[PDB]
Amino acid sequence: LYWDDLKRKLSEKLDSTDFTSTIKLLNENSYVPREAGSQKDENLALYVENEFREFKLSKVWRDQHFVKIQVKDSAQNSVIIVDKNGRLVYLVENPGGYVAYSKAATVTGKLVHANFGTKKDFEDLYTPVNGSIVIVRAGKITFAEKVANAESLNAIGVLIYMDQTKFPIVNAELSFFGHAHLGTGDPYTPGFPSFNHTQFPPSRSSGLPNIPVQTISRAAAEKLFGNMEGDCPSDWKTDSTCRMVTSESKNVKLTVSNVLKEIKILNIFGVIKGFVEPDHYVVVGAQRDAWGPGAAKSGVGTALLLKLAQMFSDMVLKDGFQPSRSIIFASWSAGDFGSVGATEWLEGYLSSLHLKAFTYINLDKAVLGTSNFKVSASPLLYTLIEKTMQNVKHPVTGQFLYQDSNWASKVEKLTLDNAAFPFLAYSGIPAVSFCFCEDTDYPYLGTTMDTYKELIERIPELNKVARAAAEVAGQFVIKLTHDVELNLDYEEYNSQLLSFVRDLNQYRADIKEMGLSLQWLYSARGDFFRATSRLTTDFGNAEKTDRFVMKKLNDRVMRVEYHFLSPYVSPKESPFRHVFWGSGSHTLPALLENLKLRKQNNGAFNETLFRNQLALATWTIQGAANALSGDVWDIDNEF
Amino acid sequence: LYWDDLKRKLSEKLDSTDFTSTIKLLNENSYVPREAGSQKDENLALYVENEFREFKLSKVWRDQHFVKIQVKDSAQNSVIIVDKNGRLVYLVENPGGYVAYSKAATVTGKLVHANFGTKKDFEDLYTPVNGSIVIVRAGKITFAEKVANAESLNAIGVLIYMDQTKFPIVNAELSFFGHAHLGTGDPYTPGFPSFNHTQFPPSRSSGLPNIPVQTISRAAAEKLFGNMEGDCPSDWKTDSTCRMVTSESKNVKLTVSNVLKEIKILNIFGVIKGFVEPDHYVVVGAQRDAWGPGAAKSGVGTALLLKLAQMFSDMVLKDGFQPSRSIIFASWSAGDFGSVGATEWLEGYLSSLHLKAFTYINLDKAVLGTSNFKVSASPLLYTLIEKTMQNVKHPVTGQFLYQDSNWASKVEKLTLDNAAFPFLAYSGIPAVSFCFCEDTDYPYLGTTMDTYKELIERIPELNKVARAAAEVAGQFVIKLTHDVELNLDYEEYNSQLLSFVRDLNQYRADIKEMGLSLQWLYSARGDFFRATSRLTTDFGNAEKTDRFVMKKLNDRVMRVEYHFLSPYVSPKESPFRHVFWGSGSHTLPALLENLKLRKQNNGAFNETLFRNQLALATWTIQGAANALSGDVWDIDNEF
Repeated sequence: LYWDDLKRKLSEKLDSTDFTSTIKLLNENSYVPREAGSQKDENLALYVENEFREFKLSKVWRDQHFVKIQVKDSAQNSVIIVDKNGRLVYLVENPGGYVAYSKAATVTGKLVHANFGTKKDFEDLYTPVNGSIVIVRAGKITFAEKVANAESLNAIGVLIYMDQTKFPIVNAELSFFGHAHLGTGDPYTPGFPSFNHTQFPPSRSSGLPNIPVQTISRAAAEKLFGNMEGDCPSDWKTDSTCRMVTSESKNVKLTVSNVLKEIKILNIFGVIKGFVEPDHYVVVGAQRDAWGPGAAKSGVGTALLLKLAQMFSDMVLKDGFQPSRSIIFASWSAGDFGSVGATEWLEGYLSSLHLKAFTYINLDKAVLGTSNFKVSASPLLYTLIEKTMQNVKHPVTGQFLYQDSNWASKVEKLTLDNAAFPFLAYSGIPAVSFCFCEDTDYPYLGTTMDTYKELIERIPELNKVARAAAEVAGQFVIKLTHDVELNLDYEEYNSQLLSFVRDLNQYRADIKEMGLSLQWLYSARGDFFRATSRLTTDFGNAEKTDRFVMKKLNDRVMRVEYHFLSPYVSPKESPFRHVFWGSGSHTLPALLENLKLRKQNNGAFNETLFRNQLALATWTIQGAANALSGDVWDIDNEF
Repeated sequence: LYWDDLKRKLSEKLDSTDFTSTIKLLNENSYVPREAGSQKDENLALYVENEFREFKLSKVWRDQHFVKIQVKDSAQNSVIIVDKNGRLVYLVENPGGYVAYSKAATVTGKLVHANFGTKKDFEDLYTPVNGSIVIVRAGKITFAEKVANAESLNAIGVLIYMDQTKFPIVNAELSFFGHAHLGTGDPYTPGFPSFNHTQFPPSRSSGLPNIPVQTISRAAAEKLFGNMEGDCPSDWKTDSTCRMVTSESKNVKLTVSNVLKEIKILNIFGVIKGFVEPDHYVVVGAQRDAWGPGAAKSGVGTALLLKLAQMFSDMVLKDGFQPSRSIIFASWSAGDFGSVGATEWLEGYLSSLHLKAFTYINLDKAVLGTSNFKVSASPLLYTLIEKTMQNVKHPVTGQFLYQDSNWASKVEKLTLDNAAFPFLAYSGIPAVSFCFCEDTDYPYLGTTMDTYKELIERIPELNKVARAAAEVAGQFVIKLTHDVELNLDYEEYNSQLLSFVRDLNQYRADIKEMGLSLQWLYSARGDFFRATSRLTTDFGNAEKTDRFVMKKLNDRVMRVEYHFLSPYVSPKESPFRHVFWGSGSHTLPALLENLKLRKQNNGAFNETLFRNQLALATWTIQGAANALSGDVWDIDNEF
């Protein structure tokens, strides 16, 4: 069949599927407080597992794991205003939720209020946090980062609350759940999978806070500010009520008693064998666990995952759809703690997954509104996102998703808090991640309010919306399989690489003060350009009939993304090796970021570090070239 | 054509090729003191380059490199006996040769004599070297190691001499050239290629001595012993004359003044495109540089490389030989400094070479005698070495190389001083390395006596011998190409892996005192066994006609070797990642080696280190499995 056929079919199938029902079903008390590694969790897990079997799809299995999660200890966590003694005031609050992996301790002192988790940026404010508890709004960044910065400035204890402007929740007595891990997955098995607790049981601090972090209810926040002299700025796009510092007369004490708890995570798979490259998959994932009922955080996703798996299998058996490459749906777990489920899976194929999975889609938080349509992905999927947004019509507006007034669409970078991030920044798998987002992030998200009710009360046509999301997700899959040529934009990296070279030339002056020639970099960038030009050529000259010559090419394409992972840094030390989207000194952006400091004439610039950064970042790119072909044995022997 | 045909052809071609002539030609003053990066060097380089062109073989190019080599400074290096003041006797000697990368310094003190470069083992002798110069025989290990150990015991300065028993050289006034780098290639570009000196110019100590090392003439050794009280043991399979310690009355002073010198290494390639898998090569290398005339150290090799390249090209054009996979001959340079030439090439494809080169043969020191036939390689080439030694007849004895009385032949491990070692321990390419060796190593080897004359004066039928070497090398190539199935013994690793598990079970007691379950290891070992069993099956069921299904399999085979390189250690830190043949704490052998210390009840055993060693070494193997198939997504979801 041809695209139109698959497009048309997939549509009518989408035209007759009740997503709202399943989003509800995944709310019955049978599996509501489906916390990570809970019974409910395990319940839905087996539900999905069976549904897959019922869907009559090919092989479907389970993925067991024992990771250390953190939970609220029998002892109550609390915030209390008190002086250099005598715990005055009422018990401000015994928080209902908590920030996982938070430092298990209790301390007291001054209480500064650094708008939006310091943002690392916001820390450049008047009042110093040098040895004092800090308050921050849940927003621009992740708790992990909020805390991280707080501690980088020598603070202690951090409280996170949902202000009224940012979080228009009627109830101010509401509490939410936190993370706090500056990473992805179990914080004790970095790069390599976990075992038992009995075996390999380190405690923590392996990229974990070391500073108590507690989520606080707006109501509680109110009271805190009540005992603060300072006055909240207008710079902060907020609204009245908050202060900046507690009234000298007295301070506050934070006491968090949480405990680690080894749980058994259960990832559930299920594939749809392909017909020509049966061993090249398209991983389609969806977080299945959640703190509250997480109808949004986890419902819609798993909802789509199921309904989406139900369709393709059907299309394959009844409609004649013959995916040239297999599809593999996966419902991760323990996701509220850093994709711990999906990550430790990846941790499992540390150097071969890219030889298997060529693209990772992600349905998490797919439906949260009806205004915008944010999209984050690897440039390799840029043209797919584009051409697809040109085929899918908004659920509310009768118009197409793609803004016809541009030629350059907006694509966002993947964040530390997205199951897709690990797939791309750690496993080297290109990954997309769409969202029918809103200018303001869903409020009930990390709280017990993520009910199917308050959701649909806030998004009436949730069915049509989810449908659209399930459509863009569907086309991605049909597209990434329908044809014999693996369609990934390995070109977009030429651009991505040139942009780097450019931004780097803005320091050609600094580069000159230092003996650096910066010539080897251009060579790589070029030695790589040719590589892509050949591939881009060989394809054209090859026939979509020589299963052999095509396979040899698609494999090269399939190498592109992975090979941009610094082969000079250990996963055990710095898991996000991707020079472009990773995190670490190996990061390409990190290079410039250090060089920028050169001008500051201070010591902030580590020259020896740069020297290497450049040196390796060069060979990384170079290698990416020699690996992406050049007909092997690249013969630019001159230079 | 069929094997017999190729075997028969290759033979008559070998029957009519004068190897002795070329071994001589590569001795004319046109290129005699062909030191690394010298003019002569560059002369022969262009000779080979052109010869290849003349051979009418396909593409042939050059490989430029700028590495830092160490040379003898204008100031004379010397050893002199002197009391707690001034030289009483005489300046023992002003050594004619030197040990490269040796610490540039000068010190004096006591002089102990630890037979055979301490061997690391021999250091467990009576007299302590705690702060004193040491003497050692050139033998069982490499200078690098000899020195390394000396310094690990806090010694200073090391003298290396060629005793009479081990080195039956008539002349005792003879001096030889050394190495001293505990690694491979330029000691400042570990894992990543080098540049200019102007750019990236660190000094050293990046895996280098830090202790002066000087080669000494037997004559000089005589004199040293002359001023020593101690008496040489019989344990030392040596002969009279040497002492153990200098006569208390006085000590010795070592002064080495060497300087670094950036040179331009020139690797010369040349391939023979294949007909079905044109992009899968069989790298055939041969060191081209040498200190002295190195007729043995470098002559025979390059001699073979050329003559051997001359044949296959001919066979392809005239005889109809259609190698299914391309062959690529390479004459490295700067090899006397740790394969600096070949290594920095590999350094260049840090994560893709294995996708290209599937086996590395090495012709260095191929002919050194006519008694034995030592052979070192990766178990993956075990059956090839075997079946071939069953086809090649000894040059002297009319009988076949293979000892018909056994079913298990002897294969040696690759040493830090063999260009083949890096290919296997760093790039993950299986590599063989034969030698028509002798019970005693060639004496003139590292000295100005490595002439084509003294060679042929010591090996009369050098032609026939070289021919044989050229034959086993030839068959390896024909064999690794002739057929469509990539013939590598990926099974032999099951054994190699079981042997580990076995040796490890001898400590099940220790493993028990520690909470360790050691169960995950067996799973890996097994999860891998199946992997091979499928591959070993899929092959049989596939037809040597489906270029596609075969290519998909051969590629899996081609992954086997590489995937045993710890993906948890950085090449920049520990270049030899191969868990089996590498060097480092990631090494499988290194694991047991630490565990053995457990019983010693002392602190010598680092428990935290072990815990990880095992933990990772497990996932390394595990991964090797998940990468070698299991039909992808290995479904041993239970456990």
